[PDB]
Amino acid sequence: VSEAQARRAVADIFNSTLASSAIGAAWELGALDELRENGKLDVSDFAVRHDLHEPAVVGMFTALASVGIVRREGATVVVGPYFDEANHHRSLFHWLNQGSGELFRRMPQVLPNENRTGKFYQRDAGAISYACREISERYFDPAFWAAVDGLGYTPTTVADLGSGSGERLIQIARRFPGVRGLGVDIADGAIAMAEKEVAAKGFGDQISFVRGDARTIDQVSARGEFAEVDLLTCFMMGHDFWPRENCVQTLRKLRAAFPNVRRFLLGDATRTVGIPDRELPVFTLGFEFGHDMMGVYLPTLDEWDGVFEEGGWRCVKKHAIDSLSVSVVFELE
Amino acid sequence: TEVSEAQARRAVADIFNSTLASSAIGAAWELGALDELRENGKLDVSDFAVRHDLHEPAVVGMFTALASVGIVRREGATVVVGPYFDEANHHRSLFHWLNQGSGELFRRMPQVLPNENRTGKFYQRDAGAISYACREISERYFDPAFWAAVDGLGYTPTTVADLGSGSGERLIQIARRFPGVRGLGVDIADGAIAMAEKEVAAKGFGDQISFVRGDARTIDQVSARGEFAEVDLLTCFMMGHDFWPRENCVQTLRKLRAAFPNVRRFLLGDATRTVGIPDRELPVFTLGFEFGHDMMGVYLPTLDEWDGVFEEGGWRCVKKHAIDSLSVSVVFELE
Ligand SMILES: Nc1ncnc2c1ncn2[C@@H]1O[C@H](CSCC[C@H](N)C(=O)O)[C@@H](O)[C@H]1O
Ligand SMILES: Nc1ncnc2c1ncn2[C@@H]1O[C@H](CSCC[C@H](N)C(=O)O)[C@@H](O)[C@H]1O
Ligand SMILES: C[C@@H](C(=O)C(=O)O)c1ccccc1
Ligand SMILES: C[C@@H](C(=O)C(=O)O)c1ccccc1
Ligand SMILES: O=C(O)[C@H](O)Cc1ccccc1
Ligand SMILES: O=C(O)[C@H](O)Cc1ccccc1
Ligand SMILES: [Ca+2]
Ligand SMILES: [Ca+2]
Ligand SMILES: [Ca+2]
Ligand SMILES: [Ca+2]
Ligand SMILES: [Ca+2]
Ligand SMILES: [Fe+3]
Ligand SMILES: [Fe+3]
Repeated sequence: VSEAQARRAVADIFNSTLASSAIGAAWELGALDELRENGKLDVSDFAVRHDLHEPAVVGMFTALASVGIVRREGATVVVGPYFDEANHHRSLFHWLNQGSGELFRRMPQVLPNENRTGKFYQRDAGAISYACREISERYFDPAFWAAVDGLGYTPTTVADLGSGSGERLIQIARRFPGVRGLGVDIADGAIAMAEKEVAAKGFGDQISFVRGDARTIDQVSARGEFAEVDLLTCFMMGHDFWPRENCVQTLRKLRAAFPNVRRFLLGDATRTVGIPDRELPVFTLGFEFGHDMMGVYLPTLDEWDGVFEEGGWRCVKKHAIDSLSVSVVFELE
Repeated sequence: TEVSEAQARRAVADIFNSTLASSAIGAAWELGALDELRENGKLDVSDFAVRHDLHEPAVVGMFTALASVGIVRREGATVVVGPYFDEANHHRSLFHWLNQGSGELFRRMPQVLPNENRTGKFYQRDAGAISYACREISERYFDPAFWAAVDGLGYTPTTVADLGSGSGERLIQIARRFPGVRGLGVDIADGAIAMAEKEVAAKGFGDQISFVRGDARTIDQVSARGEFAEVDLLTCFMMGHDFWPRENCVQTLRKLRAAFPNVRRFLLGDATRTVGIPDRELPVFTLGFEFGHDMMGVYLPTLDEWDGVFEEGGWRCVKKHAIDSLSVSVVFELE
């Protein structure tokens, strides 16, 4: 209410922007892990160990300090009041900023209808793939590995739709050493990352990747390899199949393109309903706003339940995900 | 713990949403939303989206982002001003500068910090966007101090040079107040030059004002040397820090002195590096200004550092003006 209160709050919003960006960068540059492990670090030492521009490192930590993630004491950076929560959700900040920053930055050019043709926004596919690797482990894994443990069979060939970093295929190969893996992704930067990772991790002879549009799966260049697939996975792009009639038809095409698939594991975030503006939790606003900016439909959880049957699949189990807006894993059959 | 974990949970959610609101402040400024709201206190969302032909779902998101931190409130079909509207709107150009102008620098922090990457063109910002924001930053924060100094020149300028001319608006405004004055803007960015050419055309000053892409740090290789001898007022707003470190600044200032022999008054306005502000009491702008320039490798002097440079640079400081609410910003009157 007061003029002093408004001044602080606006300063906080301004500083939050820099802290937000610094969260994913601090994660990526290794500082969050060190803070988590030791509770404190020495800025100069850190900058020297990691060969970083020290004046910028000071600002990074200052940014974090400005909103209570961290607390500076002389030459020392110490864990702050909000560190565990921020560190828990760090990959969502990375997704927001390092991954998706160019979308949100260009709001004034992306909103006007006359600009909304062809490629009217840009994001960093590799940075998204990187963040999503942790989003997956942090939020979706317990459900994913529960679904994998409940398969009732040992997969031999697995296909992953919107494969990103390729980590899901690697993980399935670590679990089922005989398995062959095929990832489909529409993004060059994703394919590039994934091929690097399977090479580096020793899986190049077991896992391959094709650039293609899972929405039009029957057009994809790897047609002949789909007949041997007996496990299908799709995480964090289901909403891209929408709106509803498109999703139904894509699901029918997947059923037919993948005739030997027994189980199809599908994980995604969904659109929320009725959350107060002042009570929006982490991620939700960015997820929803980002996709509305991109002109991409986001179904609610309710809308998903309705499409599987017409899509030619039976939903056998459904898992709630903790604290990633409203997210879900479906086990389909 | 229970109500404490709830607190940390809402704090971190507020940081995330603030990122979105922050970007929306500049965007809503640019799209005309902030000005409508200041003028009427209220607007109809669908009617706004139609009048400006904007994608309505995205418009709703934009206003949702601003409401999520208290800048506006959504009621039915309507958006109204929130508790923090006046303050955020007051500083709207600073948010635009942070996001629309400089967002690409801050986004690439994990690639900018490593020393191995810090050569050549290791970051990118939006010069045009910066020029646009700076036009309001000048008018809203620097103008009172600027026009007081212009008032006190003791003369009518005949040719003015503006170092880091950006949008061209200072030169335009001096030309409004001093009819038939001549003007020359130097800027190192074509995005500023482009905006400035467009603005002087449109306001019918192409007659009297010209622009050249050059580096004011090395004024003798600025290739509009022909006009310099005639210049009798020098101005330089929001780029003095670029002259540093100290040795470079001393040399540039001396060069300015000799490059512009007929200059009487040199009005120098800039933000400076602060010292000792506690991390949780940083006012708006300060952190972005300092962190940004540290990321770019650009020296930021304190107010004292400037005070100690002028005599060696060939200049006498005769008057200093404090600026309200732009970190620690100042205008020096030099002679
Ligand atoms: N129509 C489409 N066809 C194929 N891939 C798509 C697609 N739309 C989006 N994608 C990809 O889906 C990915 C979403 S991010 C999820 C990455 C990965 N599944 C993981 O769980 O970590 C991105 O890499 C994006 O490029
Ligand atoms: N070495 C250099 N030489 C010339 N211009 C420079 C420069 N370094 C930065 N600039 C310019 O200085 C400007 C600072 S922004 C301020 C613009 C304008 N003076 C105003 O009052 O609104 C930018 O347009 C930037 O491109
Ligand atoms: C990858 C991201 C997403 O949909 C996008 O970047 O377009 C996403 C999906 C689901 C949960 C978290 C992030
Ligand atoms: C334009 C900006 C700046 O230095 C920059 O973008 O590099 C600035 C300088 C001084 C006051 C406000 C903004
Ligand atoms: O309707 C649902 O909730 C999901 O589509 C999957 C499911 C359906 C029935 C029983 C269990 C799971
Ligand atoms: O030294 C200073 O503080 C200013 O740089 C200029 C100034 C000097 C003396 C009297 C007034 C102004
Ligand atoms: Ca990008
Ligand atoms: Ca096996
Ligand atoms: Ca295709
Ligand atoms: Ca109304
Ligand atoms: Ca002093
Ligand atoms: Fe998406
Ligand atoms: Fe600068």
